Amino acid sequence: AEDYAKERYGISSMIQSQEKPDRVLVRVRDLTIQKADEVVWVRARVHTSRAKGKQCFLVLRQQQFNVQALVAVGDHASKQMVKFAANINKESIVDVEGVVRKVNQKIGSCTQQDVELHVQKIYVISLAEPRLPLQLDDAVRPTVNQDTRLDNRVIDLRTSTSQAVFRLQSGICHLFRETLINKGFVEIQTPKIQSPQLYKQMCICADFEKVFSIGPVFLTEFVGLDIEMAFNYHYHEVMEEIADTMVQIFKGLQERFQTEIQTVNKQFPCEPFKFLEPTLRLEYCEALAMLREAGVEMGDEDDLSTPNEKLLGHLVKEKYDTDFYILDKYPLAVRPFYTMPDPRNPKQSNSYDMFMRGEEILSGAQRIHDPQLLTERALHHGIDLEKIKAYIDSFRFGAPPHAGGGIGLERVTMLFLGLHNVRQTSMFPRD
Amino acid sequence: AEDYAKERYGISSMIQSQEKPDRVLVRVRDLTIQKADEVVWVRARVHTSRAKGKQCFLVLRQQQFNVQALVAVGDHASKQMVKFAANINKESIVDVEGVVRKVNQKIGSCTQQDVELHVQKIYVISLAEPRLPLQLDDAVRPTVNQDTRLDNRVIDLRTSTSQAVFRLQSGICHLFRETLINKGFVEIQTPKISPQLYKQMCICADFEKVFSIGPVFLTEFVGLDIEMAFNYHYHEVMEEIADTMVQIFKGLQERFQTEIQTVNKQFPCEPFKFLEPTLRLEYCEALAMLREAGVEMGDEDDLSTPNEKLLGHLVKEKYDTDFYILDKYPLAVRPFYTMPDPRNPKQSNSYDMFMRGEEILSGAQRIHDPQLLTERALHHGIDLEKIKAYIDSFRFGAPPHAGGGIGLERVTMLFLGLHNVRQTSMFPRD
Repeated sequence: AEDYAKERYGISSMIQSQEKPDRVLVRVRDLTIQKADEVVWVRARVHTSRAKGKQCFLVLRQQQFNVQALVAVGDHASKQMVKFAANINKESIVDVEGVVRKVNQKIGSCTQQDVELHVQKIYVISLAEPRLPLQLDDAVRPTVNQDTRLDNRVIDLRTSTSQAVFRLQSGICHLFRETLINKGFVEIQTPKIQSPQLYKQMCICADFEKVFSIGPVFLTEFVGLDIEMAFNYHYHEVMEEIADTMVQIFKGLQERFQTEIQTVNKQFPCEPFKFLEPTLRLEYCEALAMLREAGVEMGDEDDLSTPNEKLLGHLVKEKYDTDFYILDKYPLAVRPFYTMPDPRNPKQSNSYDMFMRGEEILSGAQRIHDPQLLTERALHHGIDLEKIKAYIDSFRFGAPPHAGGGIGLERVTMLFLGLHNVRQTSMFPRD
Repeated sequence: AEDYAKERYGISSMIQSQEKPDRVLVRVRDLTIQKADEVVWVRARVHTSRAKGKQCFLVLRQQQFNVQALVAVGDHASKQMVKFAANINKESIVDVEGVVRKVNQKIGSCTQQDVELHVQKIYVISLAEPRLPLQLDDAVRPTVNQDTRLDNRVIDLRTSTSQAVFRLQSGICHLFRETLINKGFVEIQTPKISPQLYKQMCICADFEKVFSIGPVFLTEFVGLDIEMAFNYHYHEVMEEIADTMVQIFKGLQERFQTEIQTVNKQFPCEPFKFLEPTLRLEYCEALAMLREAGVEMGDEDDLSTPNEKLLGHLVKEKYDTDFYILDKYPLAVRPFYTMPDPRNPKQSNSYDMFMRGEEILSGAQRIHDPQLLTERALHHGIDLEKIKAYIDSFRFGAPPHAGGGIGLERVTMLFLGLHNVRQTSMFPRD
């Protein structure tokens, strides 16, 4: 009845844009010592809460960042307000007005360690229902299984790890596009109703020259970042561009996303990703030699098995101190019909895979731009020419020599951070 | 022994990466007066050619740009070489070596008008078959039907108009992402087995500012989508969306002028107009405007297409803009997730945006409250059972949020004043 702090708290009216307050909401991550003794408004989630005596301690979380808030009986809060605060369901969103105060000793369990928020006002703007299916702290500790997490995506995506993973994942897309655009590339929009490659090659035959696409690829669905490029005389022109683009991504991530890399590292310990400048390139023959030295028995025209890729990747990592490299000149026999044969060594092909942490992320080649040869290769592979006639015909009115290849975003995210399986890098996994 | 030019021209071996020549191939766009009297190597398409006497003129095309080249009996080329050049099938790709020469009359049929290429060497690196299904000059004149042009896509995409259209379209995507990212957005990848559900999940998962680009749906177009938590009023988002479009329009007009002109030539279009900041009109104001024009409309009626088109014309005449916002549509014509106006309950916190009198975006503040969402869903006669998981995502705290999306082809088409969306779709299927 009496309570003096009544106007300073509670659950507020649903936000329906009835007003535009004159008010600045500061980000948790900007609660530093620079703001000491300033009054601020903060919107955050109630991560957790504890109360004793005349005090309520809260952890206020904004994504990756979190801060301590204290509600204490005095000039601002009544004991009624303290109690209200202590009872706010976890994951509720609150608007808090408080003074930023320096603390004598660092608040070790928060990202904002040098200050705390002394609450003068606190309103629940969105009340969470009491039954949390998942606890955020559980979800991030190095227990919560694949199942509940995948069942409760909205909750799991809130964790500092999840935020880090997908913010970085968006960083990969951004970096890929920007690098490609600055190299003169044009983004294209492939339909899905005839796999991304057919269209990219069409665009090359249509004078596009440098193209990329980013989109669903398919009963599994994933996200492919695809490159196709006309070149002057040698496919190494394209191979090198692709490798350099990967390198710009790794550079950019380590320069701009260090905070998220360190966040994921806290849950899933991983050595920083290593790469050379320029990229290491090895020929198939050298790989065969290395594997044989390790006592692996392999034919000169065999494909690399997964276990052998992993070993070679370990060998390369030991020998060259790199997690990223290109393997070039695969046997023509293991590659797809549209693959250009090697002109010096006719057993081999103008084709390449690239690997991260000993796992294949890209499989490209110089394509065959000549109708006759393409047809000849297709015949050798037993392909019915009738069902690929439209594809072959697209090269008959002049086509430039070209090459390309693509990556899977989730895959590249998983390997860069050294995660357990792609599911850990798919926002909406199935299943 | 008659042909002195034998080594200078011919059909070259198939490019199979058998060599890395020390050779720089210069872009046709770079052939200018600045390069006069330089020897250069150029790779290009034989767009057209003509021959008489001791001379062969070719138009060498490298995408949007083209240059005139001259093979002529002299120190380098023989009669034989001239004859060979004269017989290269159109659309073949050639590697040409030649000197850049200042010409005194503008070569007004080319983009490179100040210079021509005096050929010293010419090789076909890719020989085109003889009978083209489609002539490129026909497909760009204010002639070729939509029909042969969809059958022979690879050829059609080659026209200076297709090049300009799709280069600019890629530029739209770029500017859309870039602006949003600078405003702090995160790109998300939504599955296709619509993005709205998923965008709202991310907002409920504390991502705050998400966008997605990808296929939308029995037709498929490309969607550029935004969703954004805000502080107190959905105008915070509406403004961010409108401003993103402003950044797109500006960047196109700054950086894609030659491609805008290329399309203008084939399909005349007044330059696209917009205000800074974006014009916003409320529903009531639009009704008043339409009534003055003699249209009869109920207060809670949805804007018909003919009525949008008229309204667009009216705002163009009065405010001099091709882009505007209409705010506060009636609640009854909007989707169940649309938040009602807290002040006028017949209206809603919803908006459409228009380019040249046609709708490109339809957004609202969404309902981030489980109870109200459910009510509203009931009102719309939706089975709560089949949207259960959607509602359930708002049960654990959600911020107030708004969003809206555009169609890429549609926005390209309306910016350029084009006739239909097929013109702006790279791979159409009827």
